[PDB]
Amino acid sequence: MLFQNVSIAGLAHVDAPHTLTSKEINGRLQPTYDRLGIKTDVLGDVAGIHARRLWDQDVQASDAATQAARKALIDAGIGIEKIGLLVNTSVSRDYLEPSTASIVSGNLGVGDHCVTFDVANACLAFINGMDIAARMLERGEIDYALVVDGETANLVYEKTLERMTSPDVTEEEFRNELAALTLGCGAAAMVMARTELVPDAPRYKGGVTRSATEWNKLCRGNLDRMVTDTRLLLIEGIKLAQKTFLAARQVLGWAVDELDQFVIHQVSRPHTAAFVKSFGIDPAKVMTIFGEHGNIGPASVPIVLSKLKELGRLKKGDRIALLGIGSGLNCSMAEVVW
Repeated sequence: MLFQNVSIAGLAHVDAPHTLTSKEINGRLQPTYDRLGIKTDVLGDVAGIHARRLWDQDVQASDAATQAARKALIDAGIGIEKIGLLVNTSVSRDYLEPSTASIVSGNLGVGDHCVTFDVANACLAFINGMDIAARMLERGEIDYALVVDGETANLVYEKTLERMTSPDVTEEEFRNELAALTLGCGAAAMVMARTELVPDAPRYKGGVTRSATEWNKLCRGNLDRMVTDTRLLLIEGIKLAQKTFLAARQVLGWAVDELDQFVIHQVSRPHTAAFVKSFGIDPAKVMTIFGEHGNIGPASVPIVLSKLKELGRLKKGDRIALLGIGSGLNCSMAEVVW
């Protein structure tokens, strides 16, 4: 059941404007590192993150999704009146109600037939949103869909860092906060379309998903508290991808000589290194922005895809694997043929 008539008509990303160096952060962490007896630069020497970006101070996730969406429409050569679905896939959301998709829609000026809603699924939701749009397109219900994703980590830095002023932070608690200090701001959007409307545009085949929801307790995250079992996340994350790669061999025909680029959600330099080594992947076919942008959640995959496009690194016929292991645990692997 792969998709037959779904293409990618437009794709864009926004880099958030302010650079926050890990150096600056480390100056605020220093007293806590000292009190805990730790001398390792965990951000820069172990996670491999030297910088991440931040939005202006009162920017909303919907503002960033909206900008990306306007650039993707330009890329696609169409106006908003053609869009019949807009799905927001972000972890960052403006409010409980209405949906972030509603706000982005209203900002852009969609017409009264456009269907909107948010989807949420940790760092895989952008792929989920693609698949949801692809089924509507494949069926003929609509001609073009937007999938949008703006992520803001500003508040995470403000709260997380302000917790450091505290004599009270334990090592277990600090170790979770360091993980929050790998997150970054950014946004992306993609216009998907029925293939016949955009001949020669990249084609979206769809993909495969496996899950291990028995492991849903391995992490828990709010703005107030993040708890994780990073040992088992790694161990069970990798077993889940093994299983999911086997599904993609069977359904997509994936094999290492067949894949031109891997566009992978990333959590840290050493995690991505372990993954690449465990699967015999050529690190040159794995673009990374983690060093300068951190982890932008579910936006990471389309931002990397968009950066490959804009560098001219994608050629007609290139087989591109989109993939991620998200908390849940879930793993999705999908293919684009450029």
